[PDB]
Amino acid sequence: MDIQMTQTASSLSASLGDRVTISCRASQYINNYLNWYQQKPDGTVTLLIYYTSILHSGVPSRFIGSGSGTDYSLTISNLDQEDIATYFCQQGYTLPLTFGAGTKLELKEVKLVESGGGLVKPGGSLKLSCAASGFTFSTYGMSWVRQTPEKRLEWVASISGGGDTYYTDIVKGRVTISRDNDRNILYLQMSSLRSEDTAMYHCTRGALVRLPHYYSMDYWGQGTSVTVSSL
Repeated sequence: MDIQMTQTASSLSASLGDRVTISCRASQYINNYLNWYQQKPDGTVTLLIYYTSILHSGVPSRFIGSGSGTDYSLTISNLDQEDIATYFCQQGYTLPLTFGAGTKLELKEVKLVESGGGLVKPGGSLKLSCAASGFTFSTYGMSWVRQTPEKRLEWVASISGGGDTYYTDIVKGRVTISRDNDRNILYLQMSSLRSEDTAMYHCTRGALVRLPHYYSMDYWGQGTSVTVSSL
């Protein structure tokens, strides 16, 4: 069964300079294959920590990731204005990749550009594009990740450099991930869209962490919006 990631708190209140720890629990063993992401108030998502404790480039040592088994934590010391954001944990141990619901913090070269979103009625269709630059697009795995209006992150699909495809169950047979390695574009053709497919759709780059199938999503595009409504 799917691994459920639980962030018990949805927001934590603190003062500048404080130390705060965000908890994240996995419903089963994930072999420390835990990633942390940061979403600024304007919606920008970046990779913060991967493999439980390894910092992404550009992330200061004020962020400490820790844990094992099913209990993991993100400790931020000397809280700064730039840390006011939402933090998501994500297991990369088995498919489907699953995210926690996020915990907000409140006070007391690589380019990815999405397009093709829009408004459709149920049963409609769209095709999303993701233009990549600043790296060798053909050697990297790529994914689509959507954020619902409830702010939940849901992995949609992944594609290897060679073209192998993987989907989350609820979109199988209704979306198709594909890539053009000459023009460096990632695609997602959507069909028979349902109201619950309404979300902001991000394309992400998969960086290999550990063989054979452990990846982090080290770079995120700004996203393109899909709205499916009967009105």
